Amino acid sequence: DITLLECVGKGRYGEVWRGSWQGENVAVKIFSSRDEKSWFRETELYNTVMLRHENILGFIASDMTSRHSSTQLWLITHYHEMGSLYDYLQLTTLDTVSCLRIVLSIASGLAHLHIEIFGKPAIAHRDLKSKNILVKKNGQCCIADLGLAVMHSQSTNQLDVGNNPRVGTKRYMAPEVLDETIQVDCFDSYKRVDIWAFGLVLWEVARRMVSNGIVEDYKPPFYDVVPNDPSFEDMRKVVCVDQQRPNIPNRWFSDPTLTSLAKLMKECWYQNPSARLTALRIKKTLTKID
Amino acid sequence: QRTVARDITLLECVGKGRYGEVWRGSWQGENVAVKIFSSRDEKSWFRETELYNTVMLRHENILGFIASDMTSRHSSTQLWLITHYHEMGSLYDYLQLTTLDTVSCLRIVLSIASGLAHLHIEIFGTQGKPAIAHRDLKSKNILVKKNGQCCIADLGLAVMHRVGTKRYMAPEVLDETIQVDCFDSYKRVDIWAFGLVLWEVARRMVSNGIVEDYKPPFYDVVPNDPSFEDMRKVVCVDQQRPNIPNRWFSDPTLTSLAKLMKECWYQNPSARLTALRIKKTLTKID
Ligand SMILES: COc1cc(-c2cncc(-c3ccc(C4CCN(C)CC4)cc3)c2C)cc(OC)c1OC
Ligand SMILES: COc1cc(-c2cncc(-c3ccc(C4CCN(C)CC4)cc3)c2C)cc(OC)c1OC
Ligand SMILES: COc1cc(-c2cncc(-c3ccc(C4CCN(C)CC4)cc3)c2C)cc(OC)c1OC
Ligand SMILES: COc1cc(-c2cncc(-c3ccc(C4CCN(C)CC4)cc3)c2C)cc(OC)c1OC
Repeated sequence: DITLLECVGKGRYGEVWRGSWQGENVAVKIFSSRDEKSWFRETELYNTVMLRHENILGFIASDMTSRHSSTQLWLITHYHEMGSLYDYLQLTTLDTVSCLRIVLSIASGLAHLHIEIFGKPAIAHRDLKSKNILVKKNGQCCIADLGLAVMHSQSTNQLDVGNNPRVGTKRYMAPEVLDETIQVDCFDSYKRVDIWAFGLVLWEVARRMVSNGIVEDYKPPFYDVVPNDPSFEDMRKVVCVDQQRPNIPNRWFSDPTLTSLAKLMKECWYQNPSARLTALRIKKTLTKID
Repeated sequence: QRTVARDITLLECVGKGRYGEVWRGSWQGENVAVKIFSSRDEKSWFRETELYNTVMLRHENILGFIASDMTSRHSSTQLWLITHYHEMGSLYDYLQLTTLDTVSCLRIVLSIASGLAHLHIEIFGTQGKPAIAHRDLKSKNILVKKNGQCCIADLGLAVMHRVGTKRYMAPEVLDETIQVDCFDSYKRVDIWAFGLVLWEVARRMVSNGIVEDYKPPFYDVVPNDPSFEDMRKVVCVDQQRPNIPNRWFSDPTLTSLAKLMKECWYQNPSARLTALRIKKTLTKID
């Protein structure tokens, strides 16, 4: 039995509800009929028992229901009342400890996705962004929305790109996604798209960390250089034509933590995808930063 | 706000196999059938789910879809398919202990042909559908409804435009000559299997006080759980086909059905009747 209590999000994706189940809050996503291939892909990903991780949104159930010509598509997960990282960063500043806890937790989730377990295939997310990261009461985050994920098994030489014509959130798309030169039959290509997007999320978080009494306001990546509601071509212009990267506020260079983070986000943003850091290397670097 | 009642009471197990189990269940005011998949057969749940996420099939001669459910457990994933419940059970079951008259035999086989033609046909536009081949048609995958018509079940191996049951495999599957890049190839494999089902049913139709006992196709030439090689020798090398008893040739309906089944069993897949032509032929019998 589930009771739908309130809508906590509505968009082109569908809707998410806070519900009650066995006396616990749960999140219930009802997909738009336009996004049925995301529902199925997310269901394929959550079939993997060894996907479970403290920094990946926890799955409870997936349903496809129908009577007559009407179909409903449901995903039920754990509920995080603090909401997404995008929501959280607009109303909170961070100290060093909280900033590093958040970004290490995301690195930990992403390295868990990317690294094959011999089981869980290697997984690239393809739509990493601050709205797809939830904040937990322990100060860590978990990564959500596996509808665009790609899976790879090294042991069997199999690449499963799925069938979904959805593309990533335009603001977070890597240069090779925006210029459509990405190597679509290469698993490493998709991991390197995630690394680009992770760099952008690092920047979004680091802006909110106070140093020397200074903090930046929350802004999304490329807020200063594209229109509101940027198109694919708007993003291609700034990233591929103009070679734009998010600006590093000069106040960061007075703080050792933010100086380390600036270095790390620049190594996520090389135009050459093979130059970018791995998720494991980011996790190891953040583990060593204080 | 909205209560989403998902509790299904599993009341009795009506099937157990390598596939997993089927249960009669209760949801609210509907009996439902619940297929709980074995780990062995997880791909069948994914394929049927992917198909129903692509096209919501609705046809009187297709087992009615209700839900696909995936539930997280401590150490495993539980996969359920929920459908309409047909208390009379499978055609295989039904033919063991029931004989048929002319009307009941024709109603059964025309309903199966109707369901199969619906799968096979591509319909264009909104409320259309891709062409579908079943790939495991047999009497255990057909349910009997109270109104005398049947419905086709189990789209776990279906293809849209982990091998089928060996006893029902067409010669081109057994000799590995099937044109695997040609969608029509898969329709023609279903037609072969349909012809075998038509033979199983026709045997149980009474004429002049005579009926055959229920037997499965090739019961007289292969063992139980026949091997791939056993089937290939019968169907491909020796080119055997099920026996038509002499008593059929005294009955106009069984004479017509014998001709139909032989046009489903040509070695050359492209010579076989289409499901639509089978329907037309069946509507002109009696
Ligand atoms: C999955 O299966 C079963 C489901 C249900 C069921 C329960 N609540 C609500 C609904 C429903 C209401 C309204 C719409 C539409 C109406 C028109 N437009 C506005 C789009 C929305 C759709 C669906 C249903 C269909 C009942 C069943 O049996 C009686 C089911 O079968 C077991
Ligand atoms: C990203 O993706 C998925 C997310 C979730 C999910 C899980 N816990 C909590 C939430 C949430 C709750 C509340 C808010 C607040 C934020 C501030 N604002 C002013 C009011 C609303 C935001 C977010 C969500 C959205 C579930 C999903 O599936 C069931 C997701 O899809 C995989
Ligand atoms: C998640 O899981 C299961 C759900 C159900 C089920 C139970 N009550 C009501 C529903 C329902 C149907 C349809 C709508 C429509 C209403 C109008 N429109 C604008 C959008 C949505 C709402 C609610 C469902 C789908 C049954 C199950 O089993 C038979 C489920 O488990 C497989
Ligand atoms: C072929 O495959 C599927 C079949 C079904 C299904 C649907 N209605 C009814 C049944 C059934 C009910 C009752 C009896 C017995 C019980 C009492 N008596 C001793 C003889 C009759 C047998 C069978 C089934 C098995 C559901 C499925 O999925 C949920 C199937 O898989 C796609």
